[PDB]
Amino acid sequence: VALSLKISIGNVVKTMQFEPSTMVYDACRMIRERIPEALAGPPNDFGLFLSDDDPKKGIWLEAGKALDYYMLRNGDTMEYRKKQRPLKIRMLDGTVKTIMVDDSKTVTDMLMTICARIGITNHDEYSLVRELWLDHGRTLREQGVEEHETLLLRRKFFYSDQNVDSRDPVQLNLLYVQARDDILNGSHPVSFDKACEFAGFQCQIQFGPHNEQKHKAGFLDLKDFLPKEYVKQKGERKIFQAHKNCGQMSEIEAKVRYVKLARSLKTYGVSFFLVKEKMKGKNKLVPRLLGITKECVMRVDEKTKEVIQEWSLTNIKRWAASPKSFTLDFGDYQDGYYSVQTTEGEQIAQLIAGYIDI
Repeated sequence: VALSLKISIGNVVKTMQFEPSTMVYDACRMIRERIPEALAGPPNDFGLFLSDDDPKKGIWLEAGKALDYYMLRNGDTMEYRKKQRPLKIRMLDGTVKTIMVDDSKTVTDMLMTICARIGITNHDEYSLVRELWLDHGRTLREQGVEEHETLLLRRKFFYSDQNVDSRDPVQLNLLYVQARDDILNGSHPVSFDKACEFAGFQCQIQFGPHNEQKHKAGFLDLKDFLPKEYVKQKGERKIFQAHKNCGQMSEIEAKVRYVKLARSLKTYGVSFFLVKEKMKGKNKLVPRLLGITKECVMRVDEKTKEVIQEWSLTNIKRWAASPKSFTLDFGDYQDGYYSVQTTEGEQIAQLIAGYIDI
């Protein structure tokens, strides 16, 4: 009724007899009394390990369990193996530190050990991330992480303001979809540079961190990532440099950065109309974007989205629509009406009237 188990240590294999109820912690002691190789380091740096052809499936025995918890049988082998191994962690400043960690611990337990060595007490404001997602309640080993891999130390993201809250993913996703769709469909006009910035975050959100082997030329369908007017361009390299610049940023940080970026623009929350300006004495017309808000009218370059002129709504003296044009009269504020060619004049006139009313 004794269990006869082969103990492997280095190149030694010695069969020892154990009662099936022997606690692992006592079994380790027993081994340390009999094989000098077992004394290579302190007891807490070693344990018993059952290997598997799949390295992911080898398991460390728990000190406080009995051997028979593990269903051990006569002729099985247990390895008395060092738990401590060196793990490369990327710090926040980009440098890489090599820290001794216990292979039998969960990611969470290691992270606590890691933080304490570098002087961080709030270990739960951090997570570890892999270099090509880790459950922090499982071990690195069982998740297929190989010992030569570097992990990154990443601070959990928190941001909130009057507009967005990183703690409420549902609401955040509503605001992100709205801002993104308005940008993709041209409702919110943006420069090419800003479109490509937005699309970098979009890539981060849809694909995760940039992967140079997979996220290569011709990977994106640019019609899904840029306003139409920018598809006829070399946008992909610009988008991927923005994507890359996101590093290991979480999906929620990326959404928050997208929404804040959209709200920072002069053009955000403005109702836009695509109109044309007549050029005196010439046939050409010049496209322009005309924007209206509760506080102002803006004249915006159709290409660059620069605001080239702006007026307060309180400066309008009168305004007039016809079936082909729309005209603003600013009276003594400036010399000359602003008139534009458009078939949407009634609708512009109506938006203005509504704002002036209040």
